[PDB]
Amino acid sequence: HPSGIVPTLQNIVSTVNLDCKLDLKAIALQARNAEYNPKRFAAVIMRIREPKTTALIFASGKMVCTGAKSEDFSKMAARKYARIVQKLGFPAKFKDFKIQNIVGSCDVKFPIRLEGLAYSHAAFSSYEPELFPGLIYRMKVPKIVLLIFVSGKIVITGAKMRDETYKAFENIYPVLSEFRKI
DNA sequence: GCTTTAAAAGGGCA
DNA sequence: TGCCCTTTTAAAGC
Repeated sequence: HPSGIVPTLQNIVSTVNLDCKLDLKAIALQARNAEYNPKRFAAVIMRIREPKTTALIFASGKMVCTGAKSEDFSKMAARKYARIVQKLGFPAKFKDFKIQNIVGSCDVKFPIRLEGLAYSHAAFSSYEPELFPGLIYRMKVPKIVLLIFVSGKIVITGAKMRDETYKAFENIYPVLSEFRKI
């Protein structure tokens, strides 16, 4: 972090394979923290308080865990959901846990000339303020999307490893500085 | 409460 | 096919 700023992780999306068929209607009735409407979505939605997360549990045994603040917390929450399911009578395992997306944010503490930035990086930028206030920066190396705001606040998403989040930010920092709004 | 970004999982449907 | 279905999260401006 040569910039001296470390992006704060805000959301983690992970998946794990409980590796066994699940009866969603049965889980929905037995569990307390569950909501299920197959007419609306194919998953049983369940939430736990710590780590604060929301899981999407499918009949196939696959599961998505969202909302955690770190990879470890995401794994811890997913394991907690796996236990809830096991305790409900299913032979759940914890197969192929994988971090699918990491979302982070930081503040460079200086305003940015978005249009000027967008113009000099047309091949990576999308800036249509009338639709969304942030400039969409699609970085190719690492393959990460940064939402750059006039305030100097930045959102960095698309990473499967936190080093990608940090690297994309370090890569953008000198560009942000070049376009500092005086 | 909406807009925008990323990602995963599945059923529905044109 | 292809893509929305839903869920999470930050941001600024409407």
